[PDB]
Amino acid sequence: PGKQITLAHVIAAPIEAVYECLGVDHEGAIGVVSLTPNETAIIAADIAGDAANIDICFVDRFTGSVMFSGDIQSVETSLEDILEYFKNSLGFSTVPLTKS
Amino acid sequence: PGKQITLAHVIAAPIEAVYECLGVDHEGAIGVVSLTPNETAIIAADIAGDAANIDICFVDRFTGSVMFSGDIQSVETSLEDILEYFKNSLGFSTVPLTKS
Amino acid sequence: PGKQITLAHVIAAPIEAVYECLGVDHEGAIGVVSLTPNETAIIAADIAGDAANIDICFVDRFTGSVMFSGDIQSVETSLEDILEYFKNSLGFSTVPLTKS
Amino acid sequence: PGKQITLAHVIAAPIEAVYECLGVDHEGAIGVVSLTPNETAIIAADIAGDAANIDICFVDRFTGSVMFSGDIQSVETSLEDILEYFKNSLGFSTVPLTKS
Amino acid sequence: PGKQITLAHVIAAPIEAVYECLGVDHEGAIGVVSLTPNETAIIAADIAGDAANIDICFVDRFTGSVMFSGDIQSVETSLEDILEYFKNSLGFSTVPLTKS
Amino acid sequence: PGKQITLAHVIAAPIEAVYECLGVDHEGAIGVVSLTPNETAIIAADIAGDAANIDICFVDRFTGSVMFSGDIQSVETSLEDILEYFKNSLGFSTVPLTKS
Repeated sequence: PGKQITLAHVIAAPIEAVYECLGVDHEGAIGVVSLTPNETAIIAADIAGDAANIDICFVDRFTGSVMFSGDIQSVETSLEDILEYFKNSLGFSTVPLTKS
Repeated sequence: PGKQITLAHVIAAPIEAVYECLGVDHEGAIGVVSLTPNETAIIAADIAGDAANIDICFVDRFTGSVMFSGDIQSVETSLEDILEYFKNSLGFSTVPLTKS
Repeated sequence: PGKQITLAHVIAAPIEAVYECLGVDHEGAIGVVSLTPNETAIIAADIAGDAANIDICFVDRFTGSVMFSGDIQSVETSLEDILEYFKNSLGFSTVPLTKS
Repeated sequence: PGKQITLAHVIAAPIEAVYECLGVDHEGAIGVVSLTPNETAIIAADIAGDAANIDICFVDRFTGSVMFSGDIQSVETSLEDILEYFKNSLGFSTVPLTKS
Repeated sequence: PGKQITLAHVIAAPIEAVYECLGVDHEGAIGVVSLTPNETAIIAADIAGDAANIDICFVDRFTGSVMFSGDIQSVETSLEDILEYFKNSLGFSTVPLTKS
Repeated sequence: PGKQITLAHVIAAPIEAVYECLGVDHEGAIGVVSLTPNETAIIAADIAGDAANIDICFVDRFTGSVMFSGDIQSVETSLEDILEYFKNSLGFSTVPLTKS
């Protein structure tokens, strides 16, 4: 399993402690993404950030982690776009989108 | 699949968060490369760095990852050169070049 | 393909970023070797290190990777010696030596 | 080729980098063994370890790899014993012993 | 040679390094089995595990490998039972039991 | 012997280690099948999976291996159905069903 997206998750209604942890304006969902190789977090962050309304929280190229905030709908589109591109273009094996 | 280039990607128009993550002067594209064996990231970085105008961001010999910044055209040539050499000379099985 | 040398490469003129990555004195070529089984990187490193003028950068027995620095001529001899011994003595199927 | 010993090698005079890689007391030869099936590295390690003076470096049951240190003479006997038992008792097709 | 048991070996007195490699309580013999087809390692493990006193170390269905620990006598019975069933019932061509 | 079913086995009472190896809910028998040509594991898996209550563990088209879990009775019917179809329809030479 070379190129894998192992997580593409959305937190619809986060809590104070979750917002305070990331440093967000406590208004919107949070999209979380894990993929290998770890460096392609930079490419995932680019596609998530194309929405512009979406705010990039952190991009970790060492662990392969991306997080971003914004309206529930924008986050779902950003995750959906990441999964679709990486699958079709970059030939990744993607996991289904998940909600909490 | 011993000798493989699994990614040879170019980000034409990166965002603040992507630039800030790598520590670039927020002016140009970013070329991303993943290959196995992981040590040959050193050889890929050499061919990408031959352009000189191209700036090597990071070379990870453990994961097999290379990133570099510069004008969209320089990055494409660097990626094209890496794919061509590794394929013809080093007998790698290369993936097609990708744009985002 | 049990016993294989898949890479026996020399980088004649490396760059700052390549030197800084390995931690070399920025003066000489770099010999890169990949072989299977992965443990025989220890035997390859021994033959490369017999030159003494050659400096062993890293030996990875898990991936089957060896790297070493020194004058372009010393590195070529070390790679040539590795290829010749492994082929004739240890009955490996070796790839041709490559330059970048 | 079901049951094969593909390597039964001794490094008479290893170098700092080779010792440092394995984590040995920089005093003696190193015996290297590769065999298939990979699990029988456990049986090879047992026969090499019967000498007791011989120190088992690593036993990899996944790749089929064994390494051990000690006086040049002890290592040769251990390798010779492994080759002789596996050939005569376990019906393996063994390669000749090799020195570097 | 479709259905073959190529190894059915017992290590009467294993060493620290052999125990530490498998992760056993350093008290008893180790039974090692290799057979083709590789999937029938699951059936061999079942017959070895029927003794209950015997502890299954690992079952590899890809390589066709089984290992298990316990008192020398229990391991011999388990190996003897595997050889007898596979030979008589499953119509395998079995190798003789071996001791080290 | 072109078209052969060499194994059509059922494990009535598997153990923790056998379940953990396959990744089953530790409740039911395991049906194991080996046939040549190796690709027809896909056809055998189809007939075993027609029961629906039966869960397909793995289908290997390279080795010609099928495994599946479920109630002892369902597994026996699935194996019986595979043997009957392959024999009568596909003109295979089948081995007798076996229990452990």
